[PDB]
Amino acid sequence: QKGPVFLKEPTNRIDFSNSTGAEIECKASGNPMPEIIWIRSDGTAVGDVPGLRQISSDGKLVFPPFRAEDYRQEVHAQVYACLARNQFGSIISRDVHVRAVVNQFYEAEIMTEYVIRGNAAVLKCSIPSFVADFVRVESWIDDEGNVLSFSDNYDGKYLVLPSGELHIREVGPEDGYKSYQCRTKHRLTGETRLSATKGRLVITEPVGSKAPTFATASKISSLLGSSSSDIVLLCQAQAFPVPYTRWYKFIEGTTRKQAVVLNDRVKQVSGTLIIKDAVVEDSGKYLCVVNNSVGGESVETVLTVTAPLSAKIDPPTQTVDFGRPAVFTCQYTGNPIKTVSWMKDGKAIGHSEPVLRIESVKKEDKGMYQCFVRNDQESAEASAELKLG
Amino acid sequence: QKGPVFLKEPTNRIDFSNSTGAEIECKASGNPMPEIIWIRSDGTAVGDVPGLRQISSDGKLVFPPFRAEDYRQEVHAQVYACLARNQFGSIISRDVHVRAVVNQFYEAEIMTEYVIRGNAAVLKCSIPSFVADFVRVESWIDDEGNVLSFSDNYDGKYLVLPSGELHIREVGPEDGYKSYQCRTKHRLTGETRLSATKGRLVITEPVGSKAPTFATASKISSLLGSSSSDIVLLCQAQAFPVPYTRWYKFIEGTTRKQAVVLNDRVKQVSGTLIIKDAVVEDSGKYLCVVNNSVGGESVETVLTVTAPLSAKIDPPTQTVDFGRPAVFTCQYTGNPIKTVSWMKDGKAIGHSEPVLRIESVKKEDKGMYQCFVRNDQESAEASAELKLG
Ligand SMILES: *[C@@H]1O[C@H](CO)[C@@H](O[C@@H]2O[C@H](CO)[C@@H](O)[C@H](O)[C@H]2NC(C)=O)[C@H](O)[C@H]1NC(C)=O
Ligand SMILES: *[C@@H]1O[C@H](CO)[C@@H](O)[C@H](O)[C@H]1NC(C)=O
Ligand SMILES: *[C@@H]1O[C@H](CO)[C@@H](O)[C@H](O)[C@H]1NC(C)=O
Ligand SMILES: [Cl-]
Repeated sequence: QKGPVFLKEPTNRIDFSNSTGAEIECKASGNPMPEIIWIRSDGTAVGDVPGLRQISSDGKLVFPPFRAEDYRQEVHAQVYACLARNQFGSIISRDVHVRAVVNQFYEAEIMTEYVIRGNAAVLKCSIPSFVADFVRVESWIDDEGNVLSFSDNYDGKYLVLPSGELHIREVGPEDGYKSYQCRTKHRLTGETRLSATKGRLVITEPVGSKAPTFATASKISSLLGSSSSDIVLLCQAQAFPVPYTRWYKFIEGTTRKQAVVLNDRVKQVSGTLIIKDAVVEDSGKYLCVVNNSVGGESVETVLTVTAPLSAKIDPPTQTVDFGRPAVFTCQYTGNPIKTVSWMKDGKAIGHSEPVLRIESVKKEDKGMYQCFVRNDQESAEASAELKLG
Repeated sequence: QKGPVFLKEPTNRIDFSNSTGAEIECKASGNPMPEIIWIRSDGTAVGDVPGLRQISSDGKLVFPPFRAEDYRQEVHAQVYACLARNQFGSIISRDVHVRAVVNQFYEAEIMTEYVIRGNAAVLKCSIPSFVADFVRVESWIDDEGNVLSFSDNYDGKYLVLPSGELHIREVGPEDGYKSYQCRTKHRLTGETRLSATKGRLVITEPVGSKAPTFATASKISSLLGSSSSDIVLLCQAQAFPVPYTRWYKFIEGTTRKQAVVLNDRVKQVSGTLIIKDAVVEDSGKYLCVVNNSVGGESVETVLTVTAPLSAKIDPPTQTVDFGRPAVFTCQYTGNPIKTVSWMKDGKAIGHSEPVLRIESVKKEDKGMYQCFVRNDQESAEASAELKLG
């Protein structure tokens, strides 16, 4: 009656501690009921590995908890996929990146910040890059035990920025007597840690006027953020007299720009711009302009706001006579889209355009067709069926 | 007999400690000998300020040492210039940016670096931005008292990069037992200090293979350098297995690129590119490509190489009969060049062109002529004389 279609596909990322294990499942419907087969990205069948990988009676793929000694790259750091098939044909799921994570040595560090009186301070909880996908800032704590937490109230002396930095407005001599530690949390184990080093501010009292200067000399950077997150664009400059900061956004591919419009969603916290509930349209090149009496400096930031990938094929099914063409159009959403690719019954077609054309249909052209859209973080698939007239 | 010409102008920038003070001189030849006045940016006359600004004995401008309480912007943060004149005419020198810098306390710090075994490590002496113009790396020293200095020998385990970072090739577990400090020099006070924190490397041994990853997620940066310096382009990537690194330069205004040609001048140290004895032509957009068996990653760096401004006029002196044409050619070198302007006996002309033509000389056109070339940071002048026949 109908070829297979996925109901439930496992997600793109399956991250887990060796102490927890994981399970992934795949569901597909069709008539007859499709068979469910676990494969690797290269199409090869996956079987059990005693103690480490198990295909269950109901077709789940299970990774039991395991000793670090028993870690195996080809099991625990591996792209899998689910294959569903019946007599009409086969479809393969989006990529499933299985990543088991063992404990690692890490120590967070807080560089000392020198900050001119009246200017904003930004303390950073430096987390080693090789644990940073899992270990993130949970909160900050001052030397008295006051806890500073993520908050939607941006109008206070203190703000833990969504990106984890501690922002301190309008620093005064009293702010240099306080010290701060950052509490980090491992999202796979739940383990929290408080940085051993006490983060310090030194508050300077310059006598000469100082034109604005940024923390670093580079005048351009790129930033990636995801849709529906609160994206932080820093602008770490200082000056005496205290500077004013204004943000602009360039019209794509031009030398002209518009002042950013601050409102309930797009906020400025001293020099820092926070784009709340981000959407793909917030993408673009931003300009932070900092001026005082003595001069001005400007820095650019290229923001890319990503969105979850998805795809569909127009039409879901078509019945085409012999000798006549079959055409499939991959309709996709999300951002970025790096590649589009096509499959027929679980095997690649050498086509990377969004419209797949089969010029003259034959008997062996029938079956299941798929387009896959991919970027660095994500993949999505759509399936369609070709019947014979 | 002849109009004034500068034998000696002071440098575009005159930075000094309040403890040191400073003195600047102008010398000019001429017959009769030219008098030498000091003027302010706006061409106005500069007079003595007791204990802060004096014309001392032989006519140079003197800023004695002073206490922070005595600081005054009108004296200590000011563009000056030299005005030399006699019977035949007047010339004005290049801008002299005088900046007195009242001493401040500072410390440098070194972040601890996590490095995959076999990869290159780069330790950074982090100098606060408010003193970065005056404080740079002098040397590094380890826990055993071994000292590492700048060297033209790029081939050892260790290299202090020209930009001050400590580079360590091919790190192994042994390298994790050492700790490092940087010694910095303040060029205004002459002071040297050891860093407030020690740097160390944590050598990691990944459980599986790891595609190349960079120190930060930013895909682009900018870098400013000066002609004749050794310019360092970092490419701080790690991978497992240890990756290989290739450098390219984009063809200006295109998507296309060419591999960097390594020779006696342009060198590669592991992943790091060093362009020695830089020239303006080295400017452009560079691409660092990092690969290993599991993947590849790339990052862009926009380099600008400046060149010092200078100017000369052709001819230095010319005697012209009445009603005949007088021509001056302003030859100049440097990068960038934002403005070209002309001056006559210390007064601006409405001429923006490098060639000044006078096609029917009067009595009044006699005197001294100057062309000025400027950018946002720098200026240069040249003088010529017009005598009548
Ligand atoms: C230059 O200015 C600094 C102040 O910014 C002076 O240095 C301070 O001198 C006091 C003594 O009055 C010491 O207690 C401080 O430790 C010094 N501070 C620093 C940062 O060095 C210095 O005396 C001034 N120079 C002159 C000639 O007055
Ligand atoms: C502010 O700084 C910019 C440089 O980023 C400069 O172009 C502009 O002139 C400055 N504003 C004023 C009023 O000087
Ligand atoms: C190196 O990685 C880049 C991506 O940064 C990729 O374009 C290129 O194909 C890779 N080179 C090789 C030889 O694999
Ligand atoms: Cl296996």
